[PDB]
Amino acid sequence: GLRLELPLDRIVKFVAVGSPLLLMSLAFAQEFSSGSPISCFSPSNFSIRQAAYVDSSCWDSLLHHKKSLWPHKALPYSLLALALLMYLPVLLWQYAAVPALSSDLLFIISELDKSYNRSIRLVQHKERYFEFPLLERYLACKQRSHSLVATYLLRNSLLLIFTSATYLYLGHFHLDVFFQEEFSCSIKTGLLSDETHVPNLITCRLTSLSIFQIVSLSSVAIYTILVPVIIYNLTRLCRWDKRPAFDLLSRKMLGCPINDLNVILLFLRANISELISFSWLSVDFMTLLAG
Repeated sequence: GLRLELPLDRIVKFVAVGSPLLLMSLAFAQEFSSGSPISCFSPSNFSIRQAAYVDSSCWDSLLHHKKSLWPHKALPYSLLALALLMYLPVLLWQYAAVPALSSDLLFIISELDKSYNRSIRLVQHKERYFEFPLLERYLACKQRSHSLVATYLLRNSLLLIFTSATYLYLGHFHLDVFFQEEFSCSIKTGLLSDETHVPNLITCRLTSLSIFQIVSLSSVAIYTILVPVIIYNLTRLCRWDKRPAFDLLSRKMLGCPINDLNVILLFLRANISELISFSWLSVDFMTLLAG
């Protein structure tokens, strides 16, 4: 029943994955309802099937003559790609960091409990500093590594990079097609030319500009909101974490803070409820700890 993810990262992943899916569903469920996502004012003597042909041709082309409006067609697929892009760092953390850290937390929790139990017999009263050789050798070995701190940094770095990519994509493509609801589509380009019945230019109107605007604005707003929490999570480990065995923990509590020790200390602090935290909530001393 161990908890292997910080509470903030859980809600960050949930929001970042869920929101593009919700926006994509809000766009799929409207164009199926309204029918065609584009209308065209065909001439009066175009019967019925020719009007449908004009509609389909202008929707397929999507090129304003008098310049290109391709983002309208590729909205839900581009939104769906964002879901996979957000889900990739979660998969990386799931399949690259949690197996080692799970064992590293279980072992340290068990031996911390054992050390507390051993110190209990000393409480009811110095062969204590050397009494835990494992807690010094193992912790010195892990402090010199750089194994999974890199993955923890790189997950948030990837999330920030993809957020920046979304910013660039939106601000470079969707901005130039705002407030553009109609365009002059043409079909007299290929073999249909040299045929006098069809007019030269046909006006057509997009029927889903509101969905486009709402999706763009909402996505920009939420991915703006989601940046400070990400940078806070990234910068959380930069400052040194401070709250018998805890004395030995504080003994090697110094130096550059970029190790594997900081992440396991953070996960230990976030999982303090597993071990006996009776004395943790009450922040002489031996008399109080006697009970």
